[PDB]
This record gives sequence, structure tokens and C-alpha cells, in this order.
Amino acid sequence: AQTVPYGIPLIKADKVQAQGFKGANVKVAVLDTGIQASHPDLNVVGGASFVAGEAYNTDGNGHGTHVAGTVAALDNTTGVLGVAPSVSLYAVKVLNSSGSGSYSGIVSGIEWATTNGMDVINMSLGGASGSTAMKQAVDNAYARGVVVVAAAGNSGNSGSTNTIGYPAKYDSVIAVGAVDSNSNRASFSSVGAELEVMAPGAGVYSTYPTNTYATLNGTSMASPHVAGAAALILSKHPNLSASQVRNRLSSTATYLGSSFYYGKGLINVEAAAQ
Ligand SMILES: [Ca+2]
Ligand SMILES: [Cl-]
Ligand SMILES: [Cl-]
Ligand SMILES: [Cl-]
Ligand SMILES: [Cl-]
Ligand SMILES: [Cl-]
Ligand SMILES: [Cl-]
Ligand SMILES: [Cl-]
Ligand SMILES: [Cl-]
Ligand SMILES: [Cs+]
Ligand SMILES: [Cs+]
Ligand SMILES: [Cs+]
Ligand SMILES: [Cs+]
Ligand SMILES: [Cs+]
Ligand SMILES: [Cs+]
Ligand SMILES: [Cs+]
Ligand SMILES: [Cs+]
Ligand SMILES: [Cs+]
Ligand SMILES: [Cs+]
Ligand SMILES: [Cs+]
Ligand code: NA
Repeated sequence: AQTVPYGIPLIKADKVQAQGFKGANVKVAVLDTGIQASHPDLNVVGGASFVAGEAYNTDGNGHGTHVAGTVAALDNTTGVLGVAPSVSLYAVKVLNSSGSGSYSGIVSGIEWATTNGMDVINMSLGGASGSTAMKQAVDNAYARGVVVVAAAGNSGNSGSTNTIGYPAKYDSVIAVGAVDSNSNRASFSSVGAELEVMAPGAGVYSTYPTNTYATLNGTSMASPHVAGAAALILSKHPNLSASQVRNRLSSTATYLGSSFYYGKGLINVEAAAQ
């Protein structure tokens, strides 16, 4: 039978889904280690691989399959339930089976998704530095109407130090930090001026290869909650621009404490989508 991971009602995605908004016909690209497209609780409609030797529709790491199910695990009588279980899901493989990738592969994936009409790009990846082409790619995606979401980073706090990674740190990109099921900041979650919102990231249960389900911790688990939440808002107001979706998630978040640690707080998609 179907488990509803705690993140889904914590962000109030269950309430939006119950009004009948589930992300139908919103295109979401998951830039990651690929997706196990044969998993019975996922429906991958397309994708691309910028990684040598691996197709887009297999996942030898498990990371991208897990991130994909938090966005879009099918609503049925098995496995788990995604935040937006009716989205059109695309696997854009920019990370190899060891979980890492090059800047030009990532840039390629961003461009691919912008060129192919994605509505939402999720990047559950980050690096300490970032590059020129990456900045342009995310800026061009956002100016073309794509909501761009990324994991803030799992560097924790460092006294006064901004520890947010790239691409989260670009202001075209929503930087997403992690809370647990008690809505407290997870310790590994990065902090800093660019931190925008928090979502579930500790103890997140989702699809995993092969055909199973697994619990992972990270701002990578938090990010897809916000990607799926973006898809829910668009399924309810299809004419909103990317700025408007982003400002709704931000400005309706539940305040949890200092924005250095929590951004504007915990997303609430019921309030955002209303
Ligand atoms: Ca399911
Ligand atoms: Cl299926
Ligand atoms: Cl590794
Ligand atoms: Cl610390
Ligand atoms: Cl910045
Ligand atoms: Cl708190
Ligand atoms: Cl508009
Ligand atoms: Cl707020
Ligand atoms: Cl306060
Ligand atoms: Cs499938
Ligand atoms: Cs592996
Ligand atoms: Cs289950
Ligand atoms: Cs924009
Ligand atoms: Cs730390
Ligand atoms: Cs709890
Ligand atoms: Cs608490
Ligand atoms: Cs902040
Ligand atoms: Cs739109
Ligand atoms: Cs609020
Ligand atoms: Cs406040
Ligand atoms: Na940002």
C-alpha cells in the first residue's frame, strides 16, 4: 500500500492535491544522476544524458530516482506519493553513477531543459564555486519563464560564514534548505544570505533503485519538494510567470526563525497556490 512521506502534508501538498491540483501537464526536469524509468511508481516521459556511457533513463546512483519520486511518485496503491504526482517528468542526466558531474554537462542540461520547454528545473546538486556559463544558463532559463530550484548545500553552519553552494547562490535560482519532520533545521543544511526557503530534507522516503523505496537526508531531498510545489502552483494558475511562482512560495512560507538559518521559512503550498 501507499505511504505518504511526512514531507507531503508538512508542506500542505495533500490539501492542494485534494482540491484536484496535482501538476497535470507541468513539465519538470530533474537534473541529477538520471532516473530508474522502469520503477513502477514513476512515469518518466523524456530526457537526455550529458554524461558519457549512461542513457538518461537509468540511474546507477539512486540519487536522481529518489529526487524524482519526491516530485512525482505516482498516486496509486503502492510505494510513495510525490508532491505533484501528475507532472510530466524528464530525466536530464548531468551526474554520473558516483554522483558527480562537470560544469559543461550541467550547463548542457540546463540549456536542454530551457530549449525543450521545461516549466521547472530542479538541481539537487551544488558546488563550492560555480562558473560563467552556469550563471548565464540559469539566468537565461529564469528570464525565459522556467522556475529554477536548487539544493542550498549540505555544508552546515560555519559561525558567520555563508556556506550556500552554486547554483543555489545565483539569484535566478531558489536556494532550498532542509528541515526535519519537526520543522527544525537539519544540522547539515547550509546557511547564508542567499537561503530562500526550507523544505523537508531529513528522513525523506522516496523511490530508489531497483524498484524499491529508501530514506535519504540532504538539501537534495528538500529541493524537489519546492520543484513539485512550483508545479502545483502552475497547475492551479497556469498563466503565472516564473517570478510570480517564486514570489508566492517565498512570501507565504511559514516563518521559523532567523532567515540566515531558515530563509523565509517552511514552504506552504496551500497558502502559495491560493
Ligand atoms: Ca505511489
Ligand atoms: Cl509506471
Ligand atoms: Cl560517491
Ligand atoms: Cl557547525
Ligand atoms: Cl548572488
Ligand atoms: Cl524551528
Ligand atoms: Cl503573468
Ligand atoms: Cl515568510
Ligand atoms: Cl525572529
Ligand atoms: Cs514505469
Ligand atoms: Cs554507485
Ligand atoms: Cs509503501
Ligand atoms: Cs523571470
Ligand atoms: Cs559544519
Ligand atoms: Cs514528527
Ligand atoms: Cs520543534
Ligand atoms: Cs537569507
Ligand atoms: Cs506560465
Ligand atoms: Cs506566512
Ligand atoms: Cs518574519
Ligand atoms: Na539563489
